[PDB]
Amino acid sequence: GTAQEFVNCKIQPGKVVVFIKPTCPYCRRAQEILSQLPIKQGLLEFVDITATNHTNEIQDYLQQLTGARTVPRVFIGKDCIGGCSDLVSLQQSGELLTRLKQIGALQ
Ligand SMILES: *SCCS(=O)(=O)O
Ligand SMILES: *SCCS(=O)(=O)O
Repeated sequence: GTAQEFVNCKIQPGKVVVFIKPTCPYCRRAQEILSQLPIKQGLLEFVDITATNHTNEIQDYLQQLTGARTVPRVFIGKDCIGGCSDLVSLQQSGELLTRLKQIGALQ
């Protein structure tokens, strides 16, 4: 369906969702950071925004929803973390782990 549906359907409280595209070094780094962690299977999802041939529309909606159109676009539940640098900052400070504990996402 619509870009809004594609995105909103995926974002869920308690779940880590990262919108990505192919050929995206920062997407791969975001994936590495999050895949290291003991997040429960099913509560981490990487979403290829190009797979339905509506890349631009999806980025347009991400821009509307979050203020930026770029991937990776990282969500912890409904919270938009932002991009890769944002995620790195949280990982390093320990805030990523604390947030995952609070929302019950660990295995
Ligand atoms: S909003 C979720 C739609 S679906 O994935 O069940 O098809
Ligand atoms: S994670 C994106 C690369 S960097 O800004 O953290 O150097």
